[PDB]
Amino acid sequence: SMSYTWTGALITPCAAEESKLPINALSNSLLRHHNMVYATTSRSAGLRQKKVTFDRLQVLDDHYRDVLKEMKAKASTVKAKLLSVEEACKLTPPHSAKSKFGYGAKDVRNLSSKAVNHIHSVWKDLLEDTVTPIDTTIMAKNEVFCVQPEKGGRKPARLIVFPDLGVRVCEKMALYDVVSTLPQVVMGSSYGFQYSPGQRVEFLVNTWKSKKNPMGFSYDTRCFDSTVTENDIRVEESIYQCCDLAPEARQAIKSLTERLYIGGPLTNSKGQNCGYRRCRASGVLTTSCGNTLTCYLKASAACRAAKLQDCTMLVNGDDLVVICESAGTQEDAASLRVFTEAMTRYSAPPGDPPQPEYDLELITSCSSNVSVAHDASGKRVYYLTRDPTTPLARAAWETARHTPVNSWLGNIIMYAPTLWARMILMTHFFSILLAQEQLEKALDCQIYGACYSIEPLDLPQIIERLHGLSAFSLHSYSPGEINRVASCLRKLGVPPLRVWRHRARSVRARLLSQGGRAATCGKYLFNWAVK
Ligand SMILES: O=C1c2cccc3c(NCCO)ccc(c23)C(=O)N1c1cccc(Br)c1
Ligand SMILES: [Mn+2]
Ligand SMILES: [Mn+2]
Repeated sequence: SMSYTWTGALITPCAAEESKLPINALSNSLLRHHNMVYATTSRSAGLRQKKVTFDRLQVLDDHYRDVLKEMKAKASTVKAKLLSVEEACKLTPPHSAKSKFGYGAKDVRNLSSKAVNHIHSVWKDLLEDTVTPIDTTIMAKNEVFCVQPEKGGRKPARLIVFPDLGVRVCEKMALYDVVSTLPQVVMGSSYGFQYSPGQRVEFLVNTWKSKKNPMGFSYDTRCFDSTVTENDIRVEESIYQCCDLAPEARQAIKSLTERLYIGGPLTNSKGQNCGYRRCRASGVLTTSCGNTLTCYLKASAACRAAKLQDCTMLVNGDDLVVICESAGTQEDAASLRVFTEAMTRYSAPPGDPPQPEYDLELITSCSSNVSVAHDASGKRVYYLTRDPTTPLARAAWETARHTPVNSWLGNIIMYAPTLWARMILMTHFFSILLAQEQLEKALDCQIYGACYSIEPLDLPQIIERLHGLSAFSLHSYSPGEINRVASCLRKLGVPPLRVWRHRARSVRARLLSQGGRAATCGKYLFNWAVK
């Protein structure tokens, strides 16, 4: 069960890769320790390969089997349909990698005969050949981070593995309707992707408050995708086949798991053979649903193994939160050790071992945590934050560069209630949109796995719908939260919060004087700045 087998061949780039922040005049006003902000490249690909390559041992027991039976019973109440070639094309992402067979994502979306003809041929092949492993390409991702001191520092580039565009569209034809419906039915309230930030918070908080003495922990699996075995991917297929599906859907799902999901060969961007995969591919339709199902399965079983009492789970990828009743500090510590023992048997050991927590604010998963502030009436309001280091580092990058993804705008939307998105991100970018003549100009923005064309002036209305009117009135943030933000600004050389407020006082006035919907932005987004 070796997760990967490699050959000499290198994981290679497809174009120029920048690894370092530039020196913009605008960038330095946000952030002045510019040697801390980097970007992964193929140069580090080999370090990542080393980490993600190991033999997997997996030993199942009745806890696993009992949970899996309960899951299949739930799956058996799901019905799902085939998408037609046309529906799958229309649901294809705008900016996904072009096909080797002469068409790209925009051709797919506009139902180009070239795309449609090819996808029909790929479908027929999936139905008629259930064995030939399907080609994939492997690439090192280009993501922006901030360096860490106390940790090792510089992370290697993540690896992505994906089949051709044509195959990706067939995946949607066979499984889009499954992957969109099945998870919620099987996992119910534990299925994290159903929640907006406020609803996730509402779930964790009501869950937390229902225990007499609450204890929670997060868990995150070391190299999760590599820990996923052929057993795991076959179990997944067996859950999908519990569904009520069309005959042709069944055939394509079985075929896709034999030819693609289970494993297959890996090829370079130059066309060379890099090796063989026997674990989860990170770039298939089924990655998110599969990781979530498999993490839930193993974690549910592992909670029974550790005898955790009145457990409640929340799962996104391999990102897991558990909230249960405390048995006491030494009891909880021992239980956690037994929880990760079971998980490790099931093949999924943790990056860092979990730690029991008695303060909900201190539980981090999906890079996020719950925290408290007060609304205009002084009432306690709970909301989702995260450490602002990465959002700021990518904000500094996107100030100095094009970027067809606007992570700053995604962060303002998702984290609109936070101290840091309000004082720093909203101020910095409205200042730049004010100086350039560009308040009316729509921007591309990737959030919750989709690409939106966002008018900056729509932000008041977006934030209100997503978070509610309170997002414009929060005050009296937690000492821990305030602390973390201030210490992150010092670490990165971004100006302290008192500077951001002055700049925002001026940003607010300039928006107000500009009159219409610009002034609406000034009122709502920056009401915090003016007494
Ligand atoms: O406006 C400030 C502010 C201005 C200047 C300095 C500080 C501040 N001092 C930084 C010490 O590290 C801490 C918190 C806030 C703050 C702080 O929480 N706020 C604030 C109050 C209400 C809403 C919002 Br958004 C921010
Ligand atoms: Mn992980
Ligand atoms: Mn994770």
